[PDB]
Amino acid sequence: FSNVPAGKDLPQDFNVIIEIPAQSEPVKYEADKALGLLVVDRFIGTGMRYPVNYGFIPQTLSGDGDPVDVLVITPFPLLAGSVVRARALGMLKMTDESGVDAKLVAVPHDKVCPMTANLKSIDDVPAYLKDQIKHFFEQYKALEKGKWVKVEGWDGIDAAHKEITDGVANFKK
Amino acid sequence: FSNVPAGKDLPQDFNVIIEIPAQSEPVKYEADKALGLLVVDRFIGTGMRYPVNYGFIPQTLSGDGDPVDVLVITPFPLLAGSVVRARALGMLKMTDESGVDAKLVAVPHDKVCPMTANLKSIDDVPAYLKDQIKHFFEQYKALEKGKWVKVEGWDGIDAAHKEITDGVANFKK
Amino acid sequence: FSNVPAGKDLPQDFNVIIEIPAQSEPVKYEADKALGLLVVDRFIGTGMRYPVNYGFIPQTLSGDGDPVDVLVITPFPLLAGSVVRARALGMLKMTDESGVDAKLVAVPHDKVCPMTANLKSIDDVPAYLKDQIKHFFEQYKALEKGKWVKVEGWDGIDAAHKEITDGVANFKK
Amino acid sequence: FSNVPAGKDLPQDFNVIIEIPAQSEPVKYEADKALGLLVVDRFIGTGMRYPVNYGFIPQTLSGDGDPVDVLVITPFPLLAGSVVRARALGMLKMTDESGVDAKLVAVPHDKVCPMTANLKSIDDVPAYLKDQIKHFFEQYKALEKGKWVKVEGWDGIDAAHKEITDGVANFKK
Amino acid sequence: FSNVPAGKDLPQDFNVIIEIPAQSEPVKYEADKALGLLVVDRFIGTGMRYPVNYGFIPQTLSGDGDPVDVLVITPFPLLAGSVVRARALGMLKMTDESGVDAKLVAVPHDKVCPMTANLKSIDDVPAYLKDQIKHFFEQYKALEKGKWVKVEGWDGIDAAHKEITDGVANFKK
Amino acid sequence: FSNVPAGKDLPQDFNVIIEIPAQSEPVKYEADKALGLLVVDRFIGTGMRYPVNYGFIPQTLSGDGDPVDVLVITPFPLLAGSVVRARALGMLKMTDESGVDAKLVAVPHDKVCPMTANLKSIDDVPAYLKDQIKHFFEQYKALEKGKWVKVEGWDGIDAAHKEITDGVANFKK
Ligand SMILES: c1ccc(NCc2cccnc2)cc1
Ligand SMILES: c1ccc(NCc2cccnc2)cc1
Ligand SMILES: c1ccc(NCc2cccnc2)cc1
Ligand SMILES: c1ccc(NCc2cccnc2)cc1
Ligand SMILES: c1ccc(NCc2cccnc2)cc1
Ligand SMILES: c1ccc(NCc2cccnc2)cc1
Ligand SMILES: c1ccc(NCc2cccnc2)cc1
Ligand SMILES: c1ccc(NCc2cccnc2)cc1
Ligand SMILES: c1ccc(NCc2cccnc2)cc1
Repeated sequence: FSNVPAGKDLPQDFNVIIEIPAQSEPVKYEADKALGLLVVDRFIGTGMRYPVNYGFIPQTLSGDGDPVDVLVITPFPLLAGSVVRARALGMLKMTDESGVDAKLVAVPHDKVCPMTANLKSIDDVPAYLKDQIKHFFEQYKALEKGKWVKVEGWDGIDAAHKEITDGVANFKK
Repeated sequence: FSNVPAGKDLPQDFNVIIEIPAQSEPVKYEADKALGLLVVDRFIGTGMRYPVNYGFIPQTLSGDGDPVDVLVITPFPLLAGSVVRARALGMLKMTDESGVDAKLVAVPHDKVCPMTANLKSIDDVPAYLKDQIKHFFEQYKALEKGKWVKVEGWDGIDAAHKEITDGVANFKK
Repeated sequence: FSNVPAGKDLPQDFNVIIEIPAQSEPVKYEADKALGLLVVDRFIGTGMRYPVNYGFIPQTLSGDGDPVDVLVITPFPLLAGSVVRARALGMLKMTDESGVDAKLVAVPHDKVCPMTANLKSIDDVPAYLKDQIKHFFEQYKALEKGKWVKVEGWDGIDAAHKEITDGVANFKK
Repeated sequence: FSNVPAGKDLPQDFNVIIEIPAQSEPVKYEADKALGLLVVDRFIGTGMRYPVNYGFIPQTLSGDGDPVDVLVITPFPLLAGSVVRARALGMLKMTDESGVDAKLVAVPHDKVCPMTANLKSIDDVPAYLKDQIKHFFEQYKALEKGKWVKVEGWDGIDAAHKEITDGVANFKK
Repeated sequence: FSNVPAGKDLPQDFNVIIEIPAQSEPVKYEADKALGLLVVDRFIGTGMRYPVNYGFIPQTLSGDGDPVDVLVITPFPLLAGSVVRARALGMLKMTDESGVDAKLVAVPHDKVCPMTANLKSIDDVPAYLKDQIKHFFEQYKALEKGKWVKVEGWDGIDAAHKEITDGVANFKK
Repeated sequence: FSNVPAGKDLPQDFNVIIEIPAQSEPVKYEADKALGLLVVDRFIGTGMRYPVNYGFIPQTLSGDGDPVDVLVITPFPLLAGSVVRARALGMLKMTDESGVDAKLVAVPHDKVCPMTANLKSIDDVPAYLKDQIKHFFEQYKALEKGKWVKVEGWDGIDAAHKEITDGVANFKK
């Protein structure tokens, strides 16, 4: 993982390593860059499943000390541990008991997934799905004692790119 | 459906027709007794899945006008539309925007499922699972506008049997 | 099957009994109304899978002697043998070695599937999917000796409703 | 179930109602002809799965009091509760604690499944699979206390047809 | 694989790399530490599936020349090739045609899987499952000519830890 | 990937790294040898699935600049990213808009998969399957604008081995 480039053309053309496929059984994996393996992190107490694929941009460091994380919408779930070339639609702003958290929302490169080319920004994402994603983050850790998540709202591509820009910078010191 | 007996020996030995398997994709089916078919009722807005199998006791009529409904815990999900001989462990008491709702909690007959014979009452059901079920009912209809569910708590086998007793009585007028 | 109503309000509000779920393994089932069971019709030589759910309107008789058939787009595949309340978006016009064939394109009632409410007519169906459906019909029977299918194009809701109207009429003699 | 014909042309052209798909999770279902539903019979103690589809010929009565049962080899598992038009390859002779048991081995009609047309008799069935089936019957009930199964060997199409012939006769009194 | 630590705190807190998920299709994989890939070892003649997840402790060498192997009980199967932080419940003692074989029985760290925290020792593992595991090992290689497995019985956490202790020692020469 | 040997005994005994399992959802992955990861290449416009497992021989370079690719027939799909020891049955000759393309057809080593040992050459592969594979290649890229594939026919083990021989040579310069 630690040698996969952050992107062909940052911040708009970036790579995402998938950790949790959309609709997978409710087990959270986290990539160990140090090992090149997915690690079983948690069996989700609520047993709720990610509504979209979940992963990270390698060679990034967000303020929380982990890589920039990303939700990638696709017509079929992606393989855990695989890498996909992606583009941003925006971000979901949240705060939990430890501080700010933001998850980017992305889709594959148009050449990879023509099915998603019509999605130009976060607002093109179907209402039911944005609502579903918001609900997921608000509730999935409900049975993890000591934890809480509050969703603040959505932001656009600019904000997503800033997040990418900074994470790439921080990672290099 | 309308000719399947409520039970071999009511209220302790009863039958459950399965409508929604544990962990099935988030689509709610409802049996049409008049037709002998499962009907697509709703695509669940939250996309949350039933943590246990869900069905009903045929030839019962609860106060809400539908048959007595039941959660049936099994080691592998049951086939939608199949029937299972069951025994009660208790009930989950709830109220929603339309009034009282109670869902029985059951397991298969010991001869059918030896794996569940150790469960004698609701208290033997693992904490994580009862918590998971409570959370599911509190949140699954969160994105159905106009709807709400509040979970009151659990009750034992006596209460479950009363519910069966009355539903069987009401159904016969 | 033979007692399930064609629809609550024909031709715009109709019922579809599902025979083949979207993306199911490549085995064609056909409902036997006389028996109330799905019959294994054919293992598809090309092994191609239906890109959308496939079924029929009960109590209809199309000119080809079978019920009016329908493709039903949903976010998760529907259960074979289940029934869904649907509305039409249009039709796919085709001809095969035996004559005209038309398949309606439908989605569930808005109350059943909010995810599809945005689809008002055939033109709202994503390009990639219409193309995918056209390709499927043109090729799926490619390895059935003696058979061929040619796709003529799409038509709108009016045409779909006429097809429903006539099939309902014919079925009653 | 009780109205599905035993066959279009007995004993060589017969119908099989599927109860347990090949490779399904290890739950035994049994069709209730009286109800027209599949009943959960047993969660298999060994958790072993049927290596081929398992069902019965309707309107037959074998000496053991149940319908003639049949293993149906197909390239993809069949839907539980569906019906398939079949032809026999032979039988597996067995005895258990209750007496003789014989399971026919069948494949779909050549027009249904071209993939199986090459199988003319039991000897054309791959060695590994016959061995696998024999092992399954010898071991699957190993953890059902009081039960045992001994496999005697295989027999051909004649024997299979006799079994069909008699079961059809007995069923009619 | 060869750089994943044996454990955070040996022998009680160790790591397991998963090779075969619970209930996966009957194909045996073996991790190639030299390559960092899972290798297709065998299609199991009996077609029996592992009842629990199966893997190994990296950087261990058992007396048989392979790493210490482990069965890891979880509520949903784990991803092949993933790593899980685990704790031992005991061991299953066996002998096959090549000599002693022992498989540890483990569960994830309590923080990873709260669902398993109630299991303190091998005796807390449900009877049906221990029986199922014993049966699996006794029979799964039944159709591998030249091979046999005899199960001797179970042992506790002490024995499991000794096995870990020695394998870690041997691996380092 | 780049360190996995081409084979134990080239050209007849070789290794195949699997990229796309038989019957997987229609997403094309390509191994990045430089990274040791599978990359999402394309969501297949036709949504057609590989009828057999698809992968490549590592440390080979075909004339088209990519490694020698191989279809591997197995009784259950193989894990993406896994490696299997294989033997050739022949090849499928094709041309597309960019030039010659040939895909080898292989099965696992007899010791790995006894189920396939009966297949000695391409002609032993069932007709329906060869036809299915030919159809797949002729049609799967039908909705990739600018692309086309024409299937020329099949060739035997000699031709397959030549392809292996040359790819191994080219890779080493
Ligand atoms: C949540 C996550 C993924 C999907 N996938 C459906 C989809 C995506 C893109 C284009 N066409 C169809 C749906 C909901
Ligand atoms: C929710 C619903 C069903 C299960 N099934 C697991 C189970 C049930 C009974 C006995 N042994 C294992 C688990 C959670
Ligand atoms: C719901 C009901 C019972 C259980 N039983 C716990 C359990 C542990 C290990 C194996 N199998 C089962 C779990 C969920
Ligand atoms: C073909 C058939 C069904 C789908 N389902 C995806 C879908 C449908 C409706 C609304 N949102 C997402 C996609 C392609
Ligand atoms: C068929 C019909 C509608 C769609 N809707 C596109 C879509 C994008 C993202 C999430 N969900 C759905 C896709 C296929
Ligand atoms: C056991 C049961 C079914 C199968 N199906 C594979 C198969 C069957 C017929 C023709 N071609 C391939 C294999 C083993
Ligand atoms: C049961 C019956 C027939 C077969 N047929 C063998 C086979 C080889 C390659 C592809 N498809 C089928 C296998 C199992
Ligand atoms: C065999 C292997 C795993 C399971 N998983 C069920 C389970 C495990 C732990 C806690 N709750 C439920 C069951 C049997
Ligand atoms: C296409 C690809 C794989 C299969 N697998 C079935 C099979 C293979 C070998 C031996 N026995 C049965 C069938 C068609």
